Amino acid sequence: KKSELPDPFEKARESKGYGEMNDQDDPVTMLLRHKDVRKSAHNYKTFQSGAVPGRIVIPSEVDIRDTRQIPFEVDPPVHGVYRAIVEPWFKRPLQAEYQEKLTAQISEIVEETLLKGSVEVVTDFALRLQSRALTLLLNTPFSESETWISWGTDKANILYHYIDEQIDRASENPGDDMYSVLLNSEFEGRKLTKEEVKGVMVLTFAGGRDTVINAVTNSIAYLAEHPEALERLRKEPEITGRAVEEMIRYFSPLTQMGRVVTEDTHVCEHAVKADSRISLCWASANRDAAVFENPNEIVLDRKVNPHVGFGFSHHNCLGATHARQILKILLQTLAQKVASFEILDYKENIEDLDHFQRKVGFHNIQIKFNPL
Ligand code: HEM
Repeated sequence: KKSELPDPFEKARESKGYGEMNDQDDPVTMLLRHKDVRKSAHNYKTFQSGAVPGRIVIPSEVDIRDTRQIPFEVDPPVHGVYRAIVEPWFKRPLQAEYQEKLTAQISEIVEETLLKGSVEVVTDFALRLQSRALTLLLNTPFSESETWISWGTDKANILYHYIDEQIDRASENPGDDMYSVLLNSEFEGRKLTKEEVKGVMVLTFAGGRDTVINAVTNSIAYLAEHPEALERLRKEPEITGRAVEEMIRYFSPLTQMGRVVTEDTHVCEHAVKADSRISLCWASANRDAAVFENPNEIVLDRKVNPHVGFGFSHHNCLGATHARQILKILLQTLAQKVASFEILDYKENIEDLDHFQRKVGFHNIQIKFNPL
């Protein structure tokens, strides 16, 4: 019950196939069925991402930022060109050397947590692991993680100005870090501008922060209440890939994402007006009972798992590779070093989605790690 994430979208998904929420005078029609979420994600002409910066997020961020995120807020065919520039950078976590460093980080944090005995997972464990792992993706010095940890779980400008500062440092003194690589990369034969680099870099910091922190935290909670799962991962390491994907499905750490409707049409026989917003509710699609057997359970070795936790079609998650390695390594490290857990005290993080109230994880959760 404590590690459970209920599906608040069930009645509405099965009856009408959509829901509605209000957000800053820009109301949202939420798509809830797997089939419709896929068809709409693929149809960028009708449901566009290339809007006024901030608009496709929920809550909308139009009032807090001006800079267009890349490739997130760009439509094809231009989307594919920016995407081809950055995609090899994001595939780097497939390399053995990168995975060794990450194994060493995660091993270290698990061992130190075994000495403390009990920790607050969200801040003392998940935030530390996420920040340290991000130094590898960005290829910055390890110590930069302390800055990111200090930020914790006008306010956005702290991030935007820090990004501006690193872009400036890297233009003066080019090195090997992601900033430097982006400034030297080419879009149709010219170098990316600082504004474009900022577009990629703000997105990169923001898209992987809460999502990874929630996946890591939710995974430990789950393993704490399912000793049989913990033992299966110890004795059957081959299922770990599938367990990670199943955890992304069930937890769906990015609940939903907007699009802007460009023309009058219908979805589920419900009309949607041009210039309004829809949402692709990945978390509802990933519980659809026409698609997943036992959808409200974690089936640890599920082979058939067409989930949309990392999106679908054009904008599918670029951080997916990084995230998957974090989680495969975490699950295996816990299985080889921890015998059991106990959850001592917690407070839930509930997303206020108007008629729907969605547990996405925990604001805090104290957990005891007992050693093997
Ligand atoms: C469990 C972790 C994560 C989940 C569940 C997740 C989920 C998603 C989802 C659903 C999308 C699709 C958004 C859309 O359709 O508009 C997406 C896109 C994206 N994610 Fe993630 N994400 C995660 C981790 C990361 C991390 C760690 C990073 C970066 C370090 C990252 C960077 C991105 C980027 C750059 C895109 C945009 C791709 C494009 O526009 O072509 N994500 N993510």
